[PDB]
Amino acid sequence: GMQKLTILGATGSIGASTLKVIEQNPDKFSVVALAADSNVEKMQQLCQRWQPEYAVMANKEAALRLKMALAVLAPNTQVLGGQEALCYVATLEQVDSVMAAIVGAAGLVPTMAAVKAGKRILLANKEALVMSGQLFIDEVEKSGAQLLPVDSEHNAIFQCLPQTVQGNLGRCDLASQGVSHILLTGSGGPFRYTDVAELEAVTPEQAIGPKISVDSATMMNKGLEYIEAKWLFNASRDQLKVIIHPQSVIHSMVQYLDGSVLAQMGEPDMATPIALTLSYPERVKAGVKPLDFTQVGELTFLQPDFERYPCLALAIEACYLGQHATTTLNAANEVAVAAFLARQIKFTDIARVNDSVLNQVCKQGLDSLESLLELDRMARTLADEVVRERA
Amino acid sequence: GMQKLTILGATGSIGASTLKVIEQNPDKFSVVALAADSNVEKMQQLCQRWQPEYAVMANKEAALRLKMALAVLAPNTQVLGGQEALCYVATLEQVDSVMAAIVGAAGLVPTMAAVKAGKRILLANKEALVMSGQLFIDEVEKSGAQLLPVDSEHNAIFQCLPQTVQGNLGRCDLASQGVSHILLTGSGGPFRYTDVAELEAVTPEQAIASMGPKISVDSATMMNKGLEYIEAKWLFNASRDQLKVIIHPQSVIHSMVQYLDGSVLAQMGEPDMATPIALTLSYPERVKAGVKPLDFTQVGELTFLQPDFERYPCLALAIEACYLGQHATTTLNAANEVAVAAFLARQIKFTDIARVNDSVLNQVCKQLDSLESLLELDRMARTLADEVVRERA
Ligand SMILES: [Cl-]
Ligand SMILES: [Mn+2]
Ligand SMILES: [Mn+2]
Repeated sequence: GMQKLTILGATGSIGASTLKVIEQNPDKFSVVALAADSNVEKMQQLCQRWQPEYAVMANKEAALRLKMALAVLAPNTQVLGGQEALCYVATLEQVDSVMAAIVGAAGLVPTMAAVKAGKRILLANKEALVMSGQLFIDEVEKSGAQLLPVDSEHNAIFQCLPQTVQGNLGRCDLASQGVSHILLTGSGGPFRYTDVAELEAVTPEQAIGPKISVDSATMMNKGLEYIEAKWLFNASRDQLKVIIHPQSVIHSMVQYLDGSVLAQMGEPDMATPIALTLSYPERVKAGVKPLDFTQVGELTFLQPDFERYPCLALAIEACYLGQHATTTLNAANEVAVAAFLARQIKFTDIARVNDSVLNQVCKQGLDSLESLLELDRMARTLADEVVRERA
Repeated sequence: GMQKLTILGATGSIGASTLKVIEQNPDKFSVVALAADSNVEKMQQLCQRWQPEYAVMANKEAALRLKMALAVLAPNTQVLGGQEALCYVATLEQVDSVMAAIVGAAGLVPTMAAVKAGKRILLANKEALVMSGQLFIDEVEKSGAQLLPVDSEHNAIFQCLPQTVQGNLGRCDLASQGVSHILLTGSGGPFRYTDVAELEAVTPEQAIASMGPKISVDSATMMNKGLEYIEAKWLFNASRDQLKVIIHPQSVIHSMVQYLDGSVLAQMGEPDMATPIALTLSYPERVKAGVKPLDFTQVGELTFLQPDFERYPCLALAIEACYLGQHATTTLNAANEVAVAAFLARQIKFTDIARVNDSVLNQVCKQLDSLESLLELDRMARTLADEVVRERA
């Protein structure tokens, strides 16, 4: 059949890679809706090329401007505005799959909407599982929704697991299918070989979107992918290890009971993982060239040092404490990173802020997206506080 | 359900690795029969530990000595002798799987016997597919036999393929399951980085640089990789577009599969045949194999090289022979046995191996198949090669 898609977050690189896969397979995929935040210029250009039934801007004022643009550029496209409209396109009867690529907290509610409607979820929003993993997994089970991870690392892990595990994310019994270890890999960031002593003097210039680059330098991003992997693959602390792989040719790996390791590799292009999320359990052309082993260079590996990457230790800790600790850590880390970029704090202060905040909250019925959002707020003020003190 | 095994070639390193997996999983696997050639001392020790229902020595005189040893040490083990008995244990009703690990041409007939009986075949004999691939695949299809490859590279490829392909070896439609190509890897041998000019003066000492002496020379010339190439074609039903060769000097990666969407899967591991063998026993599940997990802190750097035919002319011959059919692959293999022995005996230079293979291959190709016709061919080609070696001096 023809697979029908809503793309939430169409104007970013995930959206672009998704559309490149769709362009390469026009007989298999079709765009019913596109959605974005406030980038009208990019949206109108997309809507012109794709002439979707719906187009949504989260920002109601941006929706108005798009509506007036598309009167000329895509006159059969119904433009809509606001949070309720994102849920509307995410839950349409005709839609099979939702690329859930709206970043941040704003992505929670419409991603959750697609989940409750039992859609196939191409998950590219970090926050669904970092903040509210237990809740997502539970709602996924309740509605029959299929969860297909888009992030390079989780997608790689998915490909290296056996089929029975792939079809059972959230609830999987890894040990009974022969899996010993999931090996989550990352480059280690620009300070992979920098002496721990020199981390205090690191400037924003050296550490480097800008927030995400700092999360790469501290490996707090990896910690976040760790938290997500735990929920996606139902993994204990011992089933889930982190390996530094500086060249990022290998994207992650799975260690089996019989000694066998499976690794996924590829050119650095999100169209590969996204293609598999669209096409699973089949494969499609993604407009990505085959890997050129002529150009790959040497592949090396390092065990991560927690003195160098104290944020990664915090995430892993937080991970097995539960939604409250992960929601807190993430909140605190947004604030600490902004504070570092503003020159209010040193590079190595980021982790201290994260650690201070994490300790305070953990001293204390059912969780909800709202209760956790309030928590995110609580933890944000606490972090704002700590930053003034360390200065 | 308890899986019941016959092990053909139990006294070698494949047999040992297989038994190590079985020892680790005594609740899943059980040894019905053990078979070997003429090493009675090793067999009696194995039969004492394992108390199999049957034990077979290919050599009838070795069978007699074993029979008398086992009358007390393993009193419920029926000892048997000869080629017919290898087939008998390979075709028993109670047996689910046959480890086909008798090497050389002698392994053909009993391996084929297990195939015709529709057994699960844990294939560890190179010759079945190098000499007689068309015939094996056809017989596999005809009886419902499952092929599970034991060689490290083919096993790796198998693990990197999707399930529908894995369950359809011999007949698989790779392109319809999203496979663009199979990437067969190898170390490139000790002349990895050696100037083509210096290959003429290479000595047996240098060519051998743990594995036997013939196989090490086939690793130096990449003729082994050509042989694995031939086998892969038949196992995975791979066209000329779908099968590639990559040098990977460290051999941490064992082989890989390139998919349509750009994704590559690779299989890696410690160099221990219990890993591949374990999967052949346990498929589609996994079992402990008594192999340690790979340690990435200790793996070192992983690199890749491009092979060139000036350095590895044998590889070009094998690939050529591959798509010419059983006659050419049977001939090449025969000729290469002789040329390698001739090199080790200091009769010919290292670089003469390929010439011998090439001379012989040309002669035969100027002119319905059976294991016997192909065995006769193997002998024809052997005499032709014996001839060419005298002339190169
Ligand atoms: Cl499972
Ligand atoms: Mn990443
Ligand atoms: Mn091999």
